[PDB]
Amino acid sequence: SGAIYVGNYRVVNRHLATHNDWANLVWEDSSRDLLVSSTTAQGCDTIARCDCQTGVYYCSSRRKHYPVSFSKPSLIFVEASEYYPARYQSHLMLAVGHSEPGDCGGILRCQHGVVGIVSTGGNGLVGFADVRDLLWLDE
Ligand SMILES: NC(=O)[C@H]1CCC(=O)N([C@H]2CCCc3ccccc32)C1
Ligand SMILES: [Zn+2]
Repeated sequence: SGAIYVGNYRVVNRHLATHNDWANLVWEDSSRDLLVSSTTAQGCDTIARCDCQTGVYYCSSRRKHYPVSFSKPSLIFVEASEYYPARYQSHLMLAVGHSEPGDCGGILRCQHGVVGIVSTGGNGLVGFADVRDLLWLDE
């Protein structure tokens, strides 16, 4: 679990969005595993606007943060789960590190701010859904 709170927006993994997220829907993209909903209270998270390929993410299944080197956002094949059939997930970044299904939502940050959230994993890999291209989150 986990979310990004920026301005009047909440960013979550689409497969973990609640009834309240869907009732306050702003934008969603199944191919990216993202959903953004509106909030009443103001969020203070900062979104990175950069091309960093190193950062630190929070891993809830280890109660720890880990430093990572990650690939640029790209179209990556992801195996079927109870939430999606096997498909290409877009805007996904991979890195070597621990991740289990419950780790989805953990934030990846660089020195500029939030880069993305955990979305995939297994086999000693962790995949992050990028949010740096969503410029409208800042306005
Ligand atoms: N983006 C997706 O398609 C995810 C939907 C929910 C979900 O459980 N996953 C799984 C795939 C198998 C390994 C695994 C490890 C860590 C995190 C997530 C997963 C993928
Ligand atoms: Zn950065």
